[PDB]
Amino acid sequence: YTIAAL
Amino acid sequence: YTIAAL
Amino acid sequence: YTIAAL
Amino acid sequence: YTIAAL
Amino acid sequence: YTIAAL
Amino acid sequence: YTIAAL
Amino acid sequence: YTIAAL
Amino acid sequence: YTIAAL
Amino acid sequence: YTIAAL
Amino acid sequence: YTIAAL
Amino acid sequence: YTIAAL
Amino acid sequence: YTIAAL
Amino acid sequence: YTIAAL
Amino acid sequence: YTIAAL
Amino acid sequence: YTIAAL
Amino acid sequence: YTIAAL
Amino acid sequence: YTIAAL
Amino acid sequence: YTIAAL
Amino acid sequence: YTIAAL
Amino acid sequence: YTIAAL
Repeated sequence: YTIAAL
Repeated sequence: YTIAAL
Repeated sequence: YTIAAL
Repeated sequence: YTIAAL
Repeated sequence: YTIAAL
Repeated sequence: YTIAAL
Repeated sequence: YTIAAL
Repeated sequence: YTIAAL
Repeated sequence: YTIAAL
Repeated sequence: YTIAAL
Repeated sequence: YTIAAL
Repeated sequence: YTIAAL
Repeated sequence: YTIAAL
Repeated sequence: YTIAAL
Repeated sequence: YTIAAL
Repeated sequence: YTIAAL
Repeated sequence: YTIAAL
Repeated sequence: YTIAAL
Repeated sequence: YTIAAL
Repeated sequence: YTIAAL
């Protein structure tokens, strides 16, 4: 499970 | 910009 | 399950 | 497997 | 912008 | 910019 | 900006 | 489990 | 395995 | 800039 | 800025 | 377990 | 195994 | 700048 | 600034 | 267990 | 094994 | 600058 | 500034 | 084994 917020 | 992979 | 919001 | 290029 | 989910 | 990998 | 999750 | 906040 | 390049 | 690896 | 978690 | 705060 | 280069 | 490794 | 945790 | 504060 | 270079 | 190794 | 803990 | 060079 990967999450990225830019 | 948000991305999530489960 | 992948989700991306731009 | 998820890949995103911006 | 390219996205691929496998 | 935040990223988390589980 | 490139992100890949395997 | 890795998390980074910039 | 997650990799991100900004 | 904070990073944690568990 | 590059980050990889294995 | 490693943590770094800059 | 986590590696980050800034 | 603080770093801890356990 | 480079950090690696194994 | 190592800790350094700068 | 943790290594950081600033 | 403080460092402790246990 | 370099630090390594083994 | 810990080593730090400033």
